[PDB]
Amino acid sequence: SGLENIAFNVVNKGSFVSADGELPVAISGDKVFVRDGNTDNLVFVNKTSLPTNIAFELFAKRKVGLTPPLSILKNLGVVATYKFVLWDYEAERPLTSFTKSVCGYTDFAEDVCTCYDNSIQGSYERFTLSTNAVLFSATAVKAGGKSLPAIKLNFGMLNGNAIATVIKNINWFVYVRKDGKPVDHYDGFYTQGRNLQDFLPRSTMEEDFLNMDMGVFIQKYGLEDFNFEHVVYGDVSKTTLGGLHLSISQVRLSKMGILKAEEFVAASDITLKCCTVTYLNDPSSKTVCTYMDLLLDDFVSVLKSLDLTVVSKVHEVIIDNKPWRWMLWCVATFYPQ
Amino acid sequence: SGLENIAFNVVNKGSFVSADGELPVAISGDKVFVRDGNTDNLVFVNKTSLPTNIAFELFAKRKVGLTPPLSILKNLGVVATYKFVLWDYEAERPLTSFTKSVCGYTDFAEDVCTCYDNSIQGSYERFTLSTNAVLFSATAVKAGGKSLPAIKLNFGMLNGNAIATVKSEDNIKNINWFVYVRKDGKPVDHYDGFYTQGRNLQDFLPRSTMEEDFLNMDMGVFIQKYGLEDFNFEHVVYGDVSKTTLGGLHLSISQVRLSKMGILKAEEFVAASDITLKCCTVTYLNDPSSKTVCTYMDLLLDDFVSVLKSLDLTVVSKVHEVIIDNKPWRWMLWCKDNAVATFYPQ
Amino acid sequence: SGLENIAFNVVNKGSFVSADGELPVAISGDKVFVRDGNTDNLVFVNKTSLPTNIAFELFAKRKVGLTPPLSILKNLGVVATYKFVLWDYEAERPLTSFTKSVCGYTDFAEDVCTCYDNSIQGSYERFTLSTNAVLFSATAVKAGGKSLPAIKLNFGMLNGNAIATVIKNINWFVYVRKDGKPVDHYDGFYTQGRNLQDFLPRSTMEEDFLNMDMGVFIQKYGLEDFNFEHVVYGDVSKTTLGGLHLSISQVRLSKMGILKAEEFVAASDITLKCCTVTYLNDPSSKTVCTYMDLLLDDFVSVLKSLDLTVVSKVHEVIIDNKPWRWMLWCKDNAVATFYPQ
Amino acid sequence: SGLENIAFNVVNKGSFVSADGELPVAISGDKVFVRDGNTDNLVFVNKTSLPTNIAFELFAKRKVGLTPPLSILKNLGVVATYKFVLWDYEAERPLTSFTKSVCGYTDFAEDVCTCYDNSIQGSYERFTLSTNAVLFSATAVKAGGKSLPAIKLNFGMLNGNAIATVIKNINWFVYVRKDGKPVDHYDGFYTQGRNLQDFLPRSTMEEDFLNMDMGVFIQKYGLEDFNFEHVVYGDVSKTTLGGLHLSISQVRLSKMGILKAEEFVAASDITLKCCTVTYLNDPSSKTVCTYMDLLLDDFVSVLKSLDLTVVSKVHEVIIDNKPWRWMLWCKDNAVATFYPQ
Amino acid sequence: SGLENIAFNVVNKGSFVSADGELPVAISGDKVFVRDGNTDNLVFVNKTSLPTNIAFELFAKRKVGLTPPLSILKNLGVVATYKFVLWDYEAERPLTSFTKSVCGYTDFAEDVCTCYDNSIQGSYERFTLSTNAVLFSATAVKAGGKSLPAIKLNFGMLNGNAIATVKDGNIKNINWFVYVRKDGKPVDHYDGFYTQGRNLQDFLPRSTMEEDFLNMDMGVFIQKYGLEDFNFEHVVYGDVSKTTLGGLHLSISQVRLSKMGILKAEEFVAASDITLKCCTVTYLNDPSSKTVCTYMDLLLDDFVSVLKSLDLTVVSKVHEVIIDNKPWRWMLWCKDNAVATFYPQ
Amino acid sequence: SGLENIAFNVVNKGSFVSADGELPVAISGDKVFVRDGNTDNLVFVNKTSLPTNIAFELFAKRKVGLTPPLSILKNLGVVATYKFVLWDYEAERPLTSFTKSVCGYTDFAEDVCTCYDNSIQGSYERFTLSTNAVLFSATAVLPAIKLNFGMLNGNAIATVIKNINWFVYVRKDGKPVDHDGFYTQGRNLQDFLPRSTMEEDFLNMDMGVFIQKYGLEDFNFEHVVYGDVSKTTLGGLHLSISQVRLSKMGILKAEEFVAASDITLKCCTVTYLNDPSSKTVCTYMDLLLDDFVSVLKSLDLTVVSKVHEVIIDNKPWRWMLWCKDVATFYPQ
Repeated sequence: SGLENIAFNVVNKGSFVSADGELPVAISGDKVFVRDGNTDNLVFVNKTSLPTNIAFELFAKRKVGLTPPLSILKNLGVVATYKFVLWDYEAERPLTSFTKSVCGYTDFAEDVCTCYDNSIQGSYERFTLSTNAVLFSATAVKAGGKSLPAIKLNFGMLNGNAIATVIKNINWFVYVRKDGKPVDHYDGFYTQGRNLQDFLPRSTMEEDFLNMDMGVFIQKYGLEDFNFEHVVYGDVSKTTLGGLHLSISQVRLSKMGILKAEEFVAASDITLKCCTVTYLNDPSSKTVCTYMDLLLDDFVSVLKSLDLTVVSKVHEVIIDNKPWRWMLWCVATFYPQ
Repeated sequence: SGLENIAFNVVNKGSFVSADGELPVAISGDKVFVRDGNTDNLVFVNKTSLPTNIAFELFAKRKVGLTPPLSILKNLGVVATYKFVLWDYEAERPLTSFTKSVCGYTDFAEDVCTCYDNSIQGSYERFTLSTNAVLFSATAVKAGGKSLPAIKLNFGMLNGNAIATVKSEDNIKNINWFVYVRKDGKPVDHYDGFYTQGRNLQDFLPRSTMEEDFLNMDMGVFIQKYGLEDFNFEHVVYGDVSKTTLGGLHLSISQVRLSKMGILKAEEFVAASDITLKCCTVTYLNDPSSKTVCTYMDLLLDDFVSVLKSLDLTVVSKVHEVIIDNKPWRWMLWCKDNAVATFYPQ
Repeated sequence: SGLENIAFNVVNKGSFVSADGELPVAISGDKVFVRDGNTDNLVFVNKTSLPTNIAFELFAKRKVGLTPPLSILKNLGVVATYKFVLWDYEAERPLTSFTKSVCGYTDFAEDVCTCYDNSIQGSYERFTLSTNAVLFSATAVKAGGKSLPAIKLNFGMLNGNAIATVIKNINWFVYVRKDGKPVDHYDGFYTQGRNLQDFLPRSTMEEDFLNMDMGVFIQKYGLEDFNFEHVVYGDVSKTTLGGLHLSISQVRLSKMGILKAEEFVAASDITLKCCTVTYLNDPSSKTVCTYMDLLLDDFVSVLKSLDLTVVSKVHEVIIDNKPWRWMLWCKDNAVATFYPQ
Repeated sequence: SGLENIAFNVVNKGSFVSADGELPVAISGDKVFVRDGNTDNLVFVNKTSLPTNIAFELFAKRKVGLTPPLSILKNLGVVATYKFVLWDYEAERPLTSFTKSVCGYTDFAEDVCTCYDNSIQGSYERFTLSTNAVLFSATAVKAGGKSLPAIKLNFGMLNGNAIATVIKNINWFVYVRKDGKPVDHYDGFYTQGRNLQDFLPRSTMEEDFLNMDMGVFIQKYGLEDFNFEHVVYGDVSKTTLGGLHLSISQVRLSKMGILKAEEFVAASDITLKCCTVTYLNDPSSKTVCTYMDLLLDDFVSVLKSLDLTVVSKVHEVIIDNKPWRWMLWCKDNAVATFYPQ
Repeated sequence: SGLENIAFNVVNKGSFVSADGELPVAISGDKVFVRDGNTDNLVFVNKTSLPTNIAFELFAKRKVGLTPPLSILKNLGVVATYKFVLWDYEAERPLTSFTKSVCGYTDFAEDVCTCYDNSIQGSYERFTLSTNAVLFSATAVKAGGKSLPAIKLNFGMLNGNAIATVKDGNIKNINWFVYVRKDGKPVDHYDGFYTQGRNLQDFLPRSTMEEDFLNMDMGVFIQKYGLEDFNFEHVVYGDVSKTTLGGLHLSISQVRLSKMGILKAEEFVAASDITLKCCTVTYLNDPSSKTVCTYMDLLLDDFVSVLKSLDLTVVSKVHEVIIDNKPWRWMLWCKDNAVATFYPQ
Repeated sequence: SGLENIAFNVVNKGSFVSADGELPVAISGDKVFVRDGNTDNLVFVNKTSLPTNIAFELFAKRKVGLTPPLSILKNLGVVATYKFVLWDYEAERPLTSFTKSVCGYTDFAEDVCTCYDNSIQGSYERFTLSTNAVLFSATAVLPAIKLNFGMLNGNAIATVIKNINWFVYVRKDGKPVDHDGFYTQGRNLQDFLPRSTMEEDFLNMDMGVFIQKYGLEDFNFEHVVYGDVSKTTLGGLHLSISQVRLSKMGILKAEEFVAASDITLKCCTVTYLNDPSSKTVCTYMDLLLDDFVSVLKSLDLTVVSKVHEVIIDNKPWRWMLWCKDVATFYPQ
């Protein structure tokens, strides 16, 4: 019911819970202070292009706890969100510049592609009545009796941290509507949204990839055909650095010594990452390294779709519901863009 | 209801009236924006050392309309105000950095000299029970029929502009303020001295007959009329452009009369409505002349003259102490021929 | 082709002419500097909530020279502008937060109500294909060689200044299209966009209003039944002012003495203005003073549309294509008070 | 003697030592630069609500090296500090907005509650003449001839880092005065001031709690009545984290997997801390997790003070010289749930 | 005591006099505050690209009172300035951004063209020994009894305000003398005309011709000074009759037009160091606009002098007239033994 | 050809490659945003005193990948650089306030000491034509500065099979030079790697074994280098590698007064948490351990008090010496 109120909620509850109360608030440049006793504590720092007080409010009104991965929602063309805001924790910014019934400043009028949270009363109804829109739910929408064509997710984010199923089940179901018309498209591959430091294997294959030597691993999974000498492992034997087009391959290399990734831009909503990687111990490096995080199993399966029977070609493979062009030689070198 | 409510009030009522409503607010740098439709408007720019949003709130909670002159309140040592802020429109800041029961951020717990508005409920009580305090009132505090001793003002400020009692000619208009002081759990027995009129160079209007004649009459006629021959206004007051360094220009009114006959520029080192003794660089273009440090105050010409007649002109050098805005001020006197050579402050 | 190109244009031409060249540009806080020789010159100071470099660019790409009044277009609900931006010189910002084919950062892909300039090639066509749009032109738009229905204006803005037809002819024609269809009805009056300092009278009445002793004016123009000595002229003999609901009333007063006016928000796109007014010489004030800048002629027109036999009537009068609630009080078959909001 | 002097001190000696010299200084926004040769170096970034140059000065004049823990002082009502500032290396600001004889801008004179350093000459004398004051010292104050009641601490901070007596002896004695009279006695427990990453055991019980399985440990210290598993150890078994109401329990948990804690507000002067804890390996979050850092020995001797014969209870426990409420749900001859707030 | 000391000087004496004292100072954004009692007063606002505390100091170290015109100094290639700064009061920035022995932050090592004030000890020595440099003086350098070649100005600025030599007795003499050194030796020749410092608002006539120009109906003026062969009703006086304005290439043209009605002029970049001004002019009462209007402040006498030196036969020619020690291109068109257009650039 | 062009390059290629095309750019305070779709991503945060947009430009035009150590180049008096920019990744500012043919705003007309890159055409020529100047090359050219180490994308790197070298040449007052000390390796506490088998031993070996093996018994390491937590005041830690070994045994915290990659003699406040001690000032260097030892054996045992001058990164440094006849060694 005001900035001071928002501050109170955040200082105490960590987010905006609608709780009643107020704290004195100072806005200096990109910083937000709240006065406690005789001194001011800095509760927020603005990383966005929005007015600080506003960016603060949006962050307070963010969806808290378990949340859907942002990368897909970005690709789906989402513009405004309804009665809530998705926070990109890496980028330290909201997923959108636009909002519906959240913040008087960011609130938006004209009809536009809009994301709906199914845990919010009356959202789903508004979804079906929308020409263009997206909806996500913890549970599969029933019409009628079994399921709807959807996007199924065994993973997601918890308080901004990459999370996934293990006995805990994490599930997301995404639905899409274009030009008045629902869609059955929905395929085939999705990024796991894991970072370098906190990376944990989500599969038994990934469990093995980090531990086993290249030979025993390759032999085990029958990857002998595909050449990992260059790609998917990476080679410091050369001054210019081979492979590392998977988030997971970098993780293995950082176990063998000091690996530094500096991304050009950083966001959790980006499907295809681009960084500059440097390996210190045997000093190779890659000025432009294009990578993305895939469940290794999902990646191998996309290798199965290939052949040694062409010299070169573009395969576009479908990830986060976009075409992504990968370039190939023969198997010798493989990589996106 | 907070910032967005304050914004609503200011945009609509011009100040904070405790009206109900909200406008979305943006804070960028020193600027306060309200969003009306598809565009943002600029309602405030921060001239203070406070957080932009706080300065804005303090400004909205400022006393509006008729207000007392700020200089006397400063000279009385007011640290904080109770349930109001006084805005210095010259300085574009509050009279104080501290408040009681106004803003959560600037509210101050510790015991200080506090100013009280007698127009506000509960103030007189807090004041008479206060060890050190100041109180101002638009009507005289009276123990029956007989007025308690006070600082008595026939002038004041209106929305940041200097006003005063006037006849209206072709019908009176009375501006009055009354100011009461408490030091060490006791009232003060008497108030004396002179008060500065708070006028500025552009908007200056004469508040007396003498001040009217000063701006109109040629120097001879004026001096002749008021019997001023011994004080030699020709230097001390009027100011002299004949030389390359300016004459006195020690009164606000001196600069006004001079700016009628040519181009006069005055740059103040610091500008505030609460400063009783002001300092500027003065420049007169038409007959180029300058004063790098020009110390002036705005005094009713009648009061300044009054002071002169209190002077012993037989003396060679003398340092006179003159009470203005309830403070002692130091003024240098040099005489010859039993007439004034120089009379200036500091 | 960039910030440096734009700076070159502004510093030289005073606007973006698409002319070729570059100057070194420094952005510090809300200030924009061009480096000339060994020193940096201050060019733009940013009064907007937009990024300092964007506000500069939009200011550079603003329509220069003669421009249409901003008030109406704001009321017509314009979200965006096509191949140009309109500058509000009072507000020191654009009329809109959005543009179409102007600036990459502010360019908006979706469907919103858009203002179109006819002088700009390609615009009229896009105007008629738009579901909701506005368009303005310096010349009438004819279908059958006979003019289309339009908002017709004898005045406007020149380089952020208020000018009028006066041998000098200034004309604007405004056309709206809402919900797939044009609009056949424009009724109302319009605000002249003048301000207190630069105010010039645009009629014979106005000239007379300013020069003539009131009551001679009251007589010659036959307003006796009207309250003007209160409702218009304004009354300084009381601690509270009254009247001053027209710009021109303040203008006549500022001539009589020292009149100060602080607007709560300043914009050239605002129809109904609000400010605190103060008069020093016979001290008087109005804390909330709502005012217009209507042609005095247009105001008198409204006064004669009134039923003076009433007690309290709230009239809705059309100004700048919007209804505006006005409170009338009558006494002895004369106006007691007439004011807005 | 001036901003440029202060910068000379900081760039060379790390703090303000009163050394003579000057360096050219640039204040841009929240940043402070010194010019060394042809380039500017960034000395300081301003995290405070204070003007950048003032925060830089206060940071320079901060008490350096061995310092008292800030939580007690904050809680004790401390307003101004006298001839020193205390820096909070977490919050990156001073313990106070006000000072006495330190910085001309922050220097404030009207009597208030003032903290005094005994290593600073003249202070004790000023402490005893103060109506409301606080004194701290590295050595006990005697009189007459024996001792004085005090808050005694075996731990402190060193250059913003948590340290305890461990062959090194670390001691602080804090004294208080209200209403012209000394403070009769001091009670309660004290937070250790440690943090999740830099945590070190201050006691043998703490060492064991970290290195031992439950029930080897619980058996050894005979805590069986108090139910530790759900109340302390922070079982991740469920979707909502349990336990984690002590720093040390969050430390033991971060050994077994990835534990994230986002604090709403960071300060080293804060007694009762509140964050959002996340555990990735077997996912669980406590959206609001209120915790303290208490010597585990001090926590247990709190538990033994409890009455386990009651069902619903609110216990008031004194920590850092303030009462704090904990809820005791204990059911039968044991503890069901014990948590603060 | 640096910043706090400088502040004490500005708040009290108006500039830095090397008085002793300290005031607590707060730098917030582009603003400089001093604490007086319980409140901060705002003493400075930074319009420069320099750090705020630095621009405050350079301003305090500005030359105060009577100062030389900054246009010539800029044109002469001045880069740094020795033991003083010159403040441009219009642009609210220094003339330089580089200093020699002024401010530790702004101070410069490498050899560059430097300006010297002759009232400052050590200055003339360094100037005569400089390979490139400029000197200015309130008094002529003379040897002996006879004055070396210089730039003689009877006008100048006073506290940022344009003043000039002026006259009931009443002579106030304003004089500046400028000396240049390029490539290890003096320049022997100074020619051309000089712009005054005047602005539209504070403008004052410096000659009888200018007084008459302002007070006289055109053609009474034109008759009196015999200007008929020149276009003055256009190309000087300026013409509100059409949509595009025209004329107004002199500061004094705008001034005269400014007293006949409402005239607005908005400069593209404002400075006191600029010889050739460029703005956008608008006349409200008879609506007219010159979108790009280039003009100068020239003694009307000096301009009339340029006109009479023109060849009135030739159809079109580019003229070069030297103003503020730089060549400026003026375009000429002659109709029949008379001016058609005469304009800068 | 502009800011929007630069942004395009940076977001895509990581630096300015001259590639064509543009992206929408927002400048707020010290932050630089590029608009991508419906959101603005934050590309750059300005740590310099330069205009935000300029600093961003200089960062983009920086030399990328393999670079020379800046310590030397600072000391040689380098003022402007020619058609390139050297970035200090620790200070997050460039090496100079000036440039020659790089950025229109930072570009400088007057003649000054100028560093040249020899992988840039027309450089060596302009270098030899220059009154005072500096040149660095990936290959030799003659008297030089031989460096088997350097920086890679802002990381301290060096030779081990991977060979990396740098050659530096100087001119002063219209003539070449003859140059000649040791050089700092530019490593940092966290990312430290031993570049010499001796250092490899220093970290991994207990003290006595180390001192006996390399025969350092005379001058006691247990004080001067290894560092000693015993006293309330730390002591030792005048080397980078000395702090790296201490951080192995517990919690070590250093706070530098000023952080730069171009700095030779480092300074900072050091603290050991596990067995508390602090050094308030602690000036220190990163020297190849072998090269520091070679300094010790140029020393006189027989003097009670001696002030030694040593050349590190082409600069004289005052080192303090007392002997037990061996006792105390440390700078400034």
